[PDB]
Amino acid sequence: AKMAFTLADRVTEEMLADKAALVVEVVEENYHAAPIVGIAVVNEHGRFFLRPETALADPQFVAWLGDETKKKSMFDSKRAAVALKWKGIELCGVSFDLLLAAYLLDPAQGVDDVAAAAKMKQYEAVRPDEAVYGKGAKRAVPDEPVLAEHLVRKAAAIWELERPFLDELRRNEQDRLLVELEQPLSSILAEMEFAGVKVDTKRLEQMGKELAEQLGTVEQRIYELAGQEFNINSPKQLGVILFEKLQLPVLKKTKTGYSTSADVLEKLAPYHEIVENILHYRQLGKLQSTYIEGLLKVVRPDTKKVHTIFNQALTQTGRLSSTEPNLQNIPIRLEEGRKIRQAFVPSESDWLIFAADYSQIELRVLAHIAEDDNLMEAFRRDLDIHTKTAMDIFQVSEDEVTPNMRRQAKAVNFGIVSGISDYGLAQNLNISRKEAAEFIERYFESFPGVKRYMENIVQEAKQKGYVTTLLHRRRYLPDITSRNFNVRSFAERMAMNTPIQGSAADIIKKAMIDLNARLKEERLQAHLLLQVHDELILEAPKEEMERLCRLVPEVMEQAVTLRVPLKVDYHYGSTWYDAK
DNA sequence: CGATCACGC
DNA sequence: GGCGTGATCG
Ligand SMILES: Cc1cn([C@H]2C[C@H](O)[C@@H](COP(=O)(O)OP(=O)(O)OP(=O)(O)O)O2)c(=O)[nH]c1=O
Ligand SMILES: OC[C@H]1O[C@@](CO)(O[C@H]2O[C@H](CO)[C@@H](O)[C@H](O)[C@H]2O)[C@@H](O)[C@@H]1O
Ligand SMILES: [Mg+2]
Repeated sequence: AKMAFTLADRVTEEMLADKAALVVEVVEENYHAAPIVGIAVVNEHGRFFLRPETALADPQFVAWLGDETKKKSMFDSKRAAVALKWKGIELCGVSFDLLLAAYLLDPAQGVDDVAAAAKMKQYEAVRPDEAVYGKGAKRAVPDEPVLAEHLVRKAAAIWELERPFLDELRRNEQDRLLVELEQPLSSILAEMEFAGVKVDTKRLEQMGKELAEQLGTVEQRIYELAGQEFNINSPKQLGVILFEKLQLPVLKKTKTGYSTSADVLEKLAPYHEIVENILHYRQLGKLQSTYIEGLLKVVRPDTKKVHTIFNQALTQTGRLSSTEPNLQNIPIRLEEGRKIRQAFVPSESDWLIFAADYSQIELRVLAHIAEDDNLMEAFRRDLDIHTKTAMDIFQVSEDEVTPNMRRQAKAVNFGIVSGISDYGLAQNLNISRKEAAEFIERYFESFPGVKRYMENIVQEAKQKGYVTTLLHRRRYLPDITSRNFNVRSFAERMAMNTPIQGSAADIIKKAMIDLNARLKEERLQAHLLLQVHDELILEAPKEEMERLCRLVPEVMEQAVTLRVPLKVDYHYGSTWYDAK
């Protein structure tokens, strides 16, 4: 069965043809500054394996990699591009990324290696990466003969699969989504990840010191009030202390026992002194374990930067995710956690952090897609949509919607369109099921086009087998025709939500591409650091801030044209905290 | 490795 | 209600 190839000792001219499938293998999951273990090239002239020490120290190979006119087809080009950047080598000319192609054709497939993508087209002449490298503790690069055969088979699969994938993308009207949106975005994400974000490590260490002390204090107080020691970090052990020893009322249950969630503890606070201590301990512990220790573990000691990886081929709706570290979930809502953001600083002296965010983008997207006259008029008047909803469902004037009311209208605005029930909304708003049913009815009376959207998009999903977003991303929903009610219900909620969340994802991706082009045209030093779903974070010289204040919102506001305006709020400052 | 919890959008 | 990461338990 073996596949024929040349195990080359030196780079030859026929390896540098103007179209090739290229594999630049990085086996460590986190590819930042990781080793490249081998290279395979498949082109019109044959199949080749190259040792990295050789190829990457060859001026002609290096020049070929960087020549935009020499076209390469790859799988996970970002991984290769970033690992090359760490070696001071530029990769250009990537015209097809099989990972991004498979992701667009069906995100549910969970494609995370060439073999899985190949399976989508009945191509099985390549092994899964896990079969070759093993997993976890057993993980390891095999001897050269086995490694080279594997890389060549992956390159040969990419070579064969480009056309069928591109054909199906075209049938799906996703060809531009790949070539004009996702692939250009991949390069931008590569730059952002490689740039990293600088952190004030001394500040983090200091916070960590103060957290460890307070943690020790609250822990003893807790054991003192409980009349005993227990593992506070065990919801089960906690439940026993709270509901069996101290006999606090059981306000909520989970599947396997008593709930001890923050919301429940908040309701129990009045009942006993131990409760406030538990919340405090949990708050401190989250900051310490997840954020302080997590960030300090991954900061690069030479530059003080952290380098996330944006997974561009994971979420079912077309969002990015962020890992190791996750820079999309740094605290902000509560001041204590928000202080962590003080430790995220500009990479150079006399630079500043600039943050821009798409105010209520999901509801603006809903207004556009549903063509609800009331929702559209509200955004055209630049009303605060949560206050306007508060006004409609509670039947009050603007002047009398309290902050608590706005927070509630938020819950209604987030929940209804995404398929919340009367039961769940009642839980959310701490009112009766019947009370919540009345608000939902009033909501649909106020926003009838939204009701019509929910009905129509579910009907369409049932008819076509999938739902789509503004720029033609798709999500298949086979469960929407399940004879099982609960299973089907989940699918109906996905049908209503995906087009909204996914269109918002399309828009910000396009804005990132538009933004980078404008920044380059203007020769600004400003560059992107992070995306957090509906916001973009940049750093730049202080001397560029006035230009950015006009440029960034304009670019983001103009990324797409909807039936209502896109609104962008922006702030800058000396740290991410201050960009508020 | 599923549950629970807590953080973001 | 939707989409994520990850700490921690058992
Ligand atoms: C906080 C929160 C956000 N989200 C999603 C939907 C939100 O529109 C999006 C952004 O969060 P928010 O910025 O809090 O929502 P918003 O922009 O609509 O309202 P506000 O003017 O008060 O900022 O995150 C939820 O789905 N559930 C939630 O509880
Ligand atoms: O390089 C990211 C890219 O690779 C995949 C697997 O093909 O994910 C791998 O890398 C991630 C980033 O380090 C890890 O979180 C993940 O566990 C690992 O499998 C794709 O999922 C991703 O798009
Ligand atoms: Mg907002």
